[PDB]
Amino acid sequence: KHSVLHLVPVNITSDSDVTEVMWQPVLRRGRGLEAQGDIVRVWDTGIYLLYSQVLFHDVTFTMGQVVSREGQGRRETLFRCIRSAYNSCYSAGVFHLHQGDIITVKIPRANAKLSLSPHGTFLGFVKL
Amino acid sequence: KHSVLHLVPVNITSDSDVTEVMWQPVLRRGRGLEAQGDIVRVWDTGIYLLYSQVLFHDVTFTMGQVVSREGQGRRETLFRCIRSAYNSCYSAGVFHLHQGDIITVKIPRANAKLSLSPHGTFLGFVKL
Amino acid sequence: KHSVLHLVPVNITSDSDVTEVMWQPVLRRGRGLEAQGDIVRVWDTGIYLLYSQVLFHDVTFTMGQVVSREGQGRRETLFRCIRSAYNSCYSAGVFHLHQGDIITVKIPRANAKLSLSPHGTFLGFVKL
Ligand code: NI
Repeated sequence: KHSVLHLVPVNITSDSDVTEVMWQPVLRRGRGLEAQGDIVRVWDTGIYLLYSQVLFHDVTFTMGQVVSREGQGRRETLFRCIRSAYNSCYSAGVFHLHQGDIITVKIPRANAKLSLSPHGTFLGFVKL
Repeated sequence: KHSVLHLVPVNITSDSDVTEVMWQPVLRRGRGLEAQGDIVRVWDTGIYLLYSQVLFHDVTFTMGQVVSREGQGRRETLFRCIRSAYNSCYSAGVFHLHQGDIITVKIPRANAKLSLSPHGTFLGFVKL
Repeated sequence: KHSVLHLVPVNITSDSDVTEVMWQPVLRRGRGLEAQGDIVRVWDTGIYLLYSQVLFHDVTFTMGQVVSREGQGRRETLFRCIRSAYNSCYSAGVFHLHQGDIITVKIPRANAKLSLSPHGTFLGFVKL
């Protein structure tokens, strides 16, 4: 029976020129993944479907979300979503994640206006 | 072996200031879900991947789709898709659905111009 | 244990008024699917989740991706993604694929400017 994790915002954090989300579980089955604030640690090695929506509010020229992993201190962008007030940006893919990996959802602009609403912005996992 | 349901439009319905789709199955395996017109009833409790695309045609200021569930008469928005002629809006997530739940895909504007085409607009389920 | 395939660009091909991608595997488990250049052959009949992102660069009026299958020489559009410089377009669905089927990701404009970057443009499969 599939291990799953669906995360929703609690607050939006930002000197570093990026903006992140503190995540909180609303659905969790199995336990090879743990949200710890603005990241999600991977504890069980496997292949995962990973999906991310971000609902943007800014009037900025360009914005989007960047989903990455960092293993032995050397980061990789898994996927990203990009779009030129209110606008959601969805992307997802399937990826080999290892124990020790950290997963992030960053936005490369500082102080980005995003929806905290759980049906607008959310991150999720299905172990396959 | 995974239970799945992929639904495609048959017609577009609208006094209530919303617009809905009458859905029809093109792929179905297993049987804990049943489309009944503009809704999909849930009969088998479980965790489901749920995905929704809507191809919009309107020149309106803002539009998008709103995917919700109603159990004991108290609705919850699971996720939504939003964008500022021809434009598709995709979103998806994983959610705990219970038997008795009704699933809807509504658009909060009246008489919304949407594609009926099965490759533009579609709703789907994978029991996990 | 689920069979999966995640493909990323190697080059972008185009007299025919369309543009395609030559794909390359970065994740592969099981073996009922094979990328052969700009297509992916299906060898194991089954139900698959199929997802496609394309990151566009053009300043064109309209563009998007068209994911189709061809069995006995008679093509069907499974799904498509559409949007009116830098912009990603994501869609996905679940579909019954048969052995012998060819899967394509085409863009109906000639010489389309797309990102080759693996985190911007990508095609993927999960056998269910
Ligand atoms: Ni399974």
